[PDB]
Amino acid sequence: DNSRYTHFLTQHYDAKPQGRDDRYCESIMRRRGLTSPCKDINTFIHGNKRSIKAICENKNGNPHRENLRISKSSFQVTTCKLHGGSPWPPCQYRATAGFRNVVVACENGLPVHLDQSIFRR
Repeated sequence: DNSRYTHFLTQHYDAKPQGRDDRYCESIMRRRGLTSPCKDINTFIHGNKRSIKAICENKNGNPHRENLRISKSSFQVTTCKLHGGSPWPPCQYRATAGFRNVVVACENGLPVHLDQSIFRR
């Protein structure tokens, strides 16, 4: 059952996004099913998917805290933060682009969870 990996990608992976502005966030959050209810904060990782999967190996990862893994490489990311307000659509978002390593949990060699705490900022 690779469903949690596929769900991780749905919630947290967008390969080649273009503009990573507020309108990007508002559109991707709708497209990926994160607006009913409005998710408060959600980060998308960009770039090549193999680099994300590799976090689960020694190839691109270190143990982190209790049961997480932190990547050795840095990734382009976009954090979408809800502006206001209501927990139901329409959901307004503010985008913050970044470039840093990421914290995941792995299961069966695949990333199945993103730790959002490092993107609360």
